Order: sequence, then C-alpha cells, then structure tokens
Amino acid sequence: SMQEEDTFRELRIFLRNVTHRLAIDKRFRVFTKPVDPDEVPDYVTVIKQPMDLSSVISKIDLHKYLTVKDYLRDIDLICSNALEYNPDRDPGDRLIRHRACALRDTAYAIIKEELDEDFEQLCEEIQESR
Ligand SMILES: O=c1cc(Br)ccn1CCO
Ligand SMILES: [Cl-]
Repeated sequence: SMQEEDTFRELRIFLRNVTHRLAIDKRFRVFTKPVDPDEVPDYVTVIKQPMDLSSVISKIDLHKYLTVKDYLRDIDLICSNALEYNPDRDPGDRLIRHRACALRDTAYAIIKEELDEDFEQLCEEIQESR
C-alpha cells in the first residue's frame, strides 16, 4: 500500500541519518569506503561479505533494508569482519577492532535512543506479510 511505502520511506530516512552520523565521525573513517584491494589483496579472499558505510548507503537507497534489524546485521558485519581480519595483539589491529566495536556500539546506542519500538514492530509486520 501507499501507507506501507510511506513507512519504508521513513525507515530509509532514519537509516540514512544514523549512517551519515557514523560516517562523519573521524574514528570511523576506515569504515566509510570499501577496502582497496591494492593496499590489501587478501582482504576479498579472507572476508567473504565485505561491508562498509558507503555500501550501507547504497543498500538503503536500493530498498534492501525493510527493518532496522536487517540494517543492524550489516552494522554487525562491519564489526565482526574487523574482529576476524585484524585479530592480532599489535596496536594497529587493536585500534581497528576497538573502532569497529565502537561503530557497532554507537549505531546500537543511537537506535536505542531514537528508534520507536512500535515503528520497528510495524516494519517487521509489513516485512513478515510480504
Ligand atoms: O550524505 C549525506 C550528507 C548530509 Br549533510 C545529509 C545526509 N546525507 C545522506 C547520507 O549518505
Ligand atoms: Cl588513525
């Protein structure tokens, strides 16, 4: 329906604003663009599902997220990809892990404070009805 289309539009506007706030944070610069396979050729061979905030914007705009839960799965991937690809004790890996975890924690905290649970529930019920 048109009302359901209006619901999903509001979801996209909400998710674009959360994603923009993550992207303008200087801590999260490394997560804003896909990993250039020059600097790191083995990335795309180790990480089967690369994810970055530019890919998340593209996905929002392609109407791939019908619920905040589906968006949070892609935020979770940014964090788990970094935990998997950068697991060493050395400071370069520890810094990327801490930034990735912080991204994830930030996205969850903004959604806890700003997502209405009844809005999420509506999205979930329209999705489950398709
Ligand atoms: O990129 C921008 C910049 C501003 Br300012 C606001 C929204 N967005 C969309 C998120 O990609
Ligand atoms: Cl840095």
